[PDB]
Amino acid sequence: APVVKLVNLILTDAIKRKASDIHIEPYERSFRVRYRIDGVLYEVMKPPLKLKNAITSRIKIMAELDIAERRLPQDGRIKIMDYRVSVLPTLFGEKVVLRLLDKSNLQLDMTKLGYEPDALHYFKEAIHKPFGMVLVTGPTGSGKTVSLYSALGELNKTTENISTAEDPVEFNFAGINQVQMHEDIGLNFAAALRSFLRQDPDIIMIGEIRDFETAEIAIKAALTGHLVLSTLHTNDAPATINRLLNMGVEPFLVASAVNLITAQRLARRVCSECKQPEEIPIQALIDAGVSPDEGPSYVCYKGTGCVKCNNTGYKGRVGFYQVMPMLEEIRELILNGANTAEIKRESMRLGIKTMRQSGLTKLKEGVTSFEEVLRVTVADD
Amino acid sequence: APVVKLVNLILTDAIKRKASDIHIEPYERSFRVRYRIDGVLYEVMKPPLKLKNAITSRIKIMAELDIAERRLPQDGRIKIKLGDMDYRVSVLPTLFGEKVVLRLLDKSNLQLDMTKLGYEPDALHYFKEAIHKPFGMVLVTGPTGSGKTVSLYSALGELNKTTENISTAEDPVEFNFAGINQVQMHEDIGLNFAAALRSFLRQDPDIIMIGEIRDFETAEIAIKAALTGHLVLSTLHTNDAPATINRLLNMGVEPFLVASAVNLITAQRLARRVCSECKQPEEIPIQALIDAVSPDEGPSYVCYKGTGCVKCNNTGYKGRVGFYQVMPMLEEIRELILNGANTAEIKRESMRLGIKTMRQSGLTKLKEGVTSFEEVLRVTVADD
Amino acid sequence: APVVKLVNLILTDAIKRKASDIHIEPYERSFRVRYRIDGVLYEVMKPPLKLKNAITSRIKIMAELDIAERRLPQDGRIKIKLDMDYRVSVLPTLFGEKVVLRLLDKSNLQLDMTKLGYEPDALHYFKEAIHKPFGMVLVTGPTGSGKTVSLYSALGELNKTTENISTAEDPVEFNFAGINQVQMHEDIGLNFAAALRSFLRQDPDIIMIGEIRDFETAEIAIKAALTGHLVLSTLHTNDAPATINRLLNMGVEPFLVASAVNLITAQRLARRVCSECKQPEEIPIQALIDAGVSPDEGPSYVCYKGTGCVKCNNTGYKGRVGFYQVMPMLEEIRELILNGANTAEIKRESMRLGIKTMRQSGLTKLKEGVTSFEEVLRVTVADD
Amino acid sequence: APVVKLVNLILTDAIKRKASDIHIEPYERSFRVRYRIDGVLYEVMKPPLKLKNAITSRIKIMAELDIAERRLPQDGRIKIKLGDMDYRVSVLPTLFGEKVVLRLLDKSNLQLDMTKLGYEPDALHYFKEAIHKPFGMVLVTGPTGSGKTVSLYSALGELNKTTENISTAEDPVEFNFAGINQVQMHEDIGLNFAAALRSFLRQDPDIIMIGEIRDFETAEIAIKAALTGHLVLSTLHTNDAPATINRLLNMGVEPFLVASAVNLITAQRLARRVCSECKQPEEIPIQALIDAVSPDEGPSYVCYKGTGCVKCNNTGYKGRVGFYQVMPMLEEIRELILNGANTAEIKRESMRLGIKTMRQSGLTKLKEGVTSFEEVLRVTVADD
Ligand SMILES: Nc1ncnc2c1ncn2[C@@H]1O[C@H](COP(=O)(O)OP(=O)(O)O)[C@@H](O)[C@H]1O
Ligand SMILES: Nc1ncnc2c1ncn2[C@@H]1O[C@H](COP(=O)(O)OP(=O)(O)O)[C@@H](O)[C@H]1O
Ligand SMILES: [Mg+2]
Ligand SMILES: [Mg+2]
Ligand SMILES: [Zn+2]
Ligand SMILES: [Zn+2]
Ligand SMILES: [Zn+2]
Ligand SMILES: [Zn+2]
Repeated sequence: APVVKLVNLILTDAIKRKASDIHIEPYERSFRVRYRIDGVLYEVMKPPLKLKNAITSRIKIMAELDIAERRLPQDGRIKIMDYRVSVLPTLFGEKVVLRLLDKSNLQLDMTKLGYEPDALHYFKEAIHKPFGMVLVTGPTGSGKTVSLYSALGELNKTTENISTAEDPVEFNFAGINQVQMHEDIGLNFAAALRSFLRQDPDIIMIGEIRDFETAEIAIKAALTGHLVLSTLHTNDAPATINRLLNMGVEPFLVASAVNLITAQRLARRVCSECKQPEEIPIQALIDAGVSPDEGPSYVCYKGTGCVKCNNTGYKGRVGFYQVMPMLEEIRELILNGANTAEIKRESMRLGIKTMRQSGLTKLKEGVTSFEEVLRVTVADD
Repeated sequence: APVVKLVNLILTDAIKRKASDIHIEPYERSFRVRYRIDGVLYEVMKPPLKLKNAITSRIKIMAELDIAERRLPQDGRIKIKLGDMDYRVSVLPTLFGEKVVLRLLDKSNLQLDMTKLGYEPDALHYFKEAIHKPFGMVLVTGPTGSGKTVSLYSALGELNKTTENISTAEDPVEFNFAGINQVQMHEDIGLNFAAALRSFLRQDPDIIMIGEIRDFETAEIAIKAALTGHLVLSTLHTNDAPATINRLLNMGVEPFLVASAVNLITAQRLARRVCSECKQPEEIPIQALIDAVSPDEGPSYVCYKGTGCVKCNNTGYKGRVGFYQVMPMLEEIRELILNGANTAEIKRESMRLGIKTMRQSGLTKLKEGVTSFEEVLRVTVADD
Repeated sequence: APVVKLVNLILTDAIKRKASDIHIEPYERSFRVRYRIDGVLYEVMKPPLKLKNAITSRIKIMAELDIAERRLPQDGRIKIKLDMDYRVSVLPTLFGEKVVLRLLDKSNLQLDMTKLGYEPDALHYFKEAIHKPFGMVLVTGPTGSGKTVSLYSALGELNKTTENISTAEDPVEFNFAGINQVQMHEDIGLNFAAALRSFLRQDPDIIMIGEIRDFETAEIAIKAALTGHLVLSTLHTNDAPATINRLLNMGVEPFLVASAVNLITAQRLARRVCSECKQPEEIPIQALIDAGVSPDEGPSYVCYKGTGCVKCNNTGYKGRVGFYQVMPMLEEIRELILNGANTAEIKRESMRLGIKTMRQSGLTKLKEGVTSFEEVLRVTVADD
Repeated sequence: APVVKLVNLILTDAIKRKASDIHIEPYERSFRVRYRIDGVLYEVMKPPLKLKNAITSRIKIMAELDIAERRLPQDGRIKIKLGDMDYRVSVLPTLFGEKVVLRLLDKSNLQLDMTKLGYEPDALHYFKEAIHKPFGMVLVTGPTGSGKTVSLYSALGELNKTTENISTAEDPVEFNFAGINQVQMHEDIGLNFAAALRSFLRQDPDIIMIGEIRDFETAEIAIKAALTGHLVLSTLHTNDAPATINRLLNMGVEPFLVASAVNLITAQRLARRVCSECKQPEEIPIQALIDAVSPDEGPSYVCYKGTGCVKCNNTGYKGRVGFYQVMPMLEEIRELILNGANTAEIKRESMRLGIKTMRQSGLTKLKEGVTSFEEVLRVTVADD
């Protein structure tokens, strides 16, 4: 059947389009294909609804998945480019999602990630301190894994033992030993982490801590003399500090044993070809933004769209990073029971920028637009 | 199995008939199969008493009801093929038998428009401003038949866009939406709320919707979906917005987990609204009206009570106007769950912050003349 | 099968090579064996991936460990004869099981204090602390810094038929006749606190606890100190002065921190230059003066770097030595504790007194030609 | 069974010897049986290593210890026939064995006089006035070896009269009283705290005494005995007087049941008292002393610390002075358990009512010069 040609075309054009996700959704009256491009969905196709069972069925064949059951979700992988395949039992048919993991495009360069020079310096200084904790925070898809893999990429050596427990493992690294864990058999982050301490590790990587049990082991791994990398899901960088205390972690451990906390979120890049100045009133800029020391200097760009953009006005993505090293003063505020507003107050006062401030500086450089700054970052104060 | 074709024959006859209501209830002396047309009920069938147990058990199979317990009431719903059909079944143990009542459900004529749902303007501001975040979870609480599903569809219809992946899991789906991913689950095959969530997280959802969380297994990974960077919509049956926090804590969810995850709790209940034509002013002692209310605005209240007409069938009301309590989660409320909390003290905090509770909502609808004091006192507990 | 010979070869070459740790790690493409030698990892092997499942599998047999599960971590001990015994940790890596073997050398325990690189002046203080009838002496540093070597040597230093000495370790890394050693297991309900509570009921003279992780053990241990017992323990901190502040941050009141502790030491390890190939390296005096040394005698310094040789397998370094700061408490430091001084102030006075920093211990060791300049800069942190 | 006659031979030799302390502890290389005479310890025996497990297990049979767990510490006591003898046993798991320590118990020289026990005059008023009612229950809380049994004997010796039936159940009986009915229970035969109470209620007791209530089964019928019209005396191991109420509520006892039944909770702990001859004034910053104390009376404190002599064996203390917190149950406290309660809020209420807590008690004994700041900080948590 021609159906073979179509399934490959959907996967081939998704790679051509640099989409990070593929969606095949049947509906009652409709059938649609969506590509997610720079975190945003666009519908690239309308294949005929007669074929809905044929198009999905072969993708399960490629995944070595059972075609016989349409009533239940199924999961798997496909290597061709390689994709994580997720199947779901919608009322009107099965919806298939293919989420690509691109091995070659992973940057693995920190200067290339949009880190500001000062922020990069704190992060680099933080990761090479032995016996410390690095927390990378943000929502899903904010670049935590990309940032963290670059950190693991920056230090890898024959001289050190690096051990990682991830759920799932996003990419295979030579030289770094990765554990994939699934809870149904009893492997949790804590159990894998306790196993790590008996292996004589140097560097320890754990994807996230949702639990006090895992949190306590990981903070104990920091004080033992190993560098431990992890993530947390939070509204801002400071709030991870107060959330650790809410996890039940004693203040002295939070202050003493963790070197750094970062927060990052992702905004789309303005197109290099189509960008043109937009005139945004300085008072809208100042109302959330910098006071008008910089106001005359700001030039804000937006793309009109072109063939390069597929008429979106945006091509690519850039990080907005807030990097908070743990200051002696931050340690004192933790030890004193300080609240979140005061912790951010001193952090800004002491010269480490916020996410809105870092994003807003990227706007002055012309990398991102103003509408993206307001869409992504949360208003400060 | 002629009783099977005859069991369906009763429902099809009730389709041809105008009756909205059907009753099979068994007796030892006789067997009553009844239809209610235009509110009056009539006996239809005197079918076999030997197949009475067989038929009643069969209709229980249609509803996903457990036959293993005949001693306790069981409620549910069914779908029938038509060119669609849906019924809601209510089963009660009888001394001589098991009664089964089927009440029609009309899924049409109910729209999504969020302006007409009756949210108070300040309340709609909180609900609408809460339902757009990249981060959060929303909970709509009330009894079955409170219009919770309609309120969430209104939020969904406003949230639905071609730029996002919005998926829903409910059992059944009340309405069919074009473009929203809907998974209807029946637990016999192993489709479950929890299983639906674990399937959602691998699909890259922008927005997850699941109808209610009845337990921890669903609540744990639902809250995890909220902290992941997604938006979560659900319902619970509880007394209030703060009562929702208490039940969440009793399920075993950690206190920081609740205060971090959900940015909204909104409870509502439907109440009969007085007739347009039959409403007449009814004087009430203002002190009693005051007792429920602000004494300053007390004398300005005139509450209307309907008498009856051919439109309302002498009920003295017409439609349904809901009373809403919407509780965004404030930093103040956030600090109270984390420093330790009590249902009453959370009620006090939200109520001093300017968040209006159900009773005061029904009162404003009382002053406006939409409802009556009788109905407000029925559907709402006294705050003080 | 050759697997037997190959496994023994991996282990026997580890003993000849004086490695601290053995790693057999499978990957997707390559396969590797690593030895840790003098705190630094070097890969000595590339066995074929066909034997990878066999190589791990036989080691499990040697450990009396279950072959049936390849999906879970396993731990155990192995004793073999040429006799050597060391532990095993197995982990389920994506492409296979990685096995780590960490050598515990039975007859190689140092047992001598001067042999560890203690400063002549520092050693007197350490001995003075451990021979007092009451109070606690704390030795701090990261993992692998030799705290266990120092503590076992201290218990070795004073042991007598006249005293009952009791130690709680997790795990015990060596068995000594005359000292009664219990290996602690937390899963069975035995913690440091629970083990310590029994110790106070056993009528000890001197008590050893591996580390204090929290207040619960800290309070019990400090109360044992004031009882008339000498208690040996460790804490994880950056240096000796900060250990005082770590106790206070745990919630111990200042008066007990001053009164109940005799001394605090911190120590770390730097690699030792080759006996054969060592040669002078030229370090500019201004770079060394700004950090390494105050601007007196700096011109005289002779800095070494090894060229590498067959003795070192061209690493330039053979063996390692400790850098020690040993700080008994003078009344002036005790007075600052009682006055609420911060860490810098205690560090200022600790430095102002006879007490040498960790950099100072390394820099004196560099002048003797024992260690290089790169090692002194790599391990200890600059004091100001 | 020659090891049995030899096991007793060790204890009898320790009787002929002056040693207060015996240690069997096993080793793999050797076997150490040690006695401690005049505080110095000496190795006595090098008995068979083959019977080491046999002997150690046998001494565990003497103590009512469970042999089924060798992996965890077990503590207890034994009696020996002499013309009486009693020992307290402490068992600890060892890597190579199980250590057993026996420490002598001298039951003589401790009298009942209630004036010399050291209850503060206002505290003794509450305790003595509480221990006579026809209705109530008394609870004396503290750690093992706090003199709880001695305090209750003092109350008993004052309560004992020929006009009343006073019965006691404890395991073992510390002292033998003439005229008091004493039942010593060992749970193997089925004598139990609960069984002893059900036997008491049928005997028409005026006063019931039972040593501690470890569970609900005893607590339920103990409280019932208090409401019956009788007087109940017991102990618990807890942190404080209010902490006792919290544990009682956690056992499942209803809140009205606690507030109705117990009219007293008194916690105490023994602390070393400074030497008479060796006490010298030791100046302490009054602000720190103040921090623990009333700032008005702060400058008037002079606290004494002992140095050493031949009498105290250079310990710097001599005797034991207990710190007492006695908490009669006030109507104010009564209303707080019934309206809902918190450990901290009960502490606040009793402390504003004029009831003095442990810390302030130790401070008055500090100002009087009986004890020292070091000891007070060891045995008492800071109230504020
Ligand atoms: N600085 C950057 N420049 C370009 N692309 C980026 C940058 N940071 C992140 N991305 C893109 O965003 C995605 C981040 O996803 P990922 O980090 O895996 O999510 P998570 O961190 O939640 O696991 C990646 O696919 C990557 O291509
Ligand atoms: N002064 C020293 N000289 C030689 N080797 C040492 C010295 N200190 C530590 N080591 C090495 O360190 C290892 C033990 O480290 P350990 O004392 O267990 O550190 P930790 O107390 O952090 O666990 C031993 O194998 C020993 O070879
Ligand atoms: Mg990830
Ligand atoms: Mg150790
Ligand atoms: Zn363009
Ligand atoms: Zn009407
Ligand atoms: Zn060499
Ligand atoms: Zn003395």
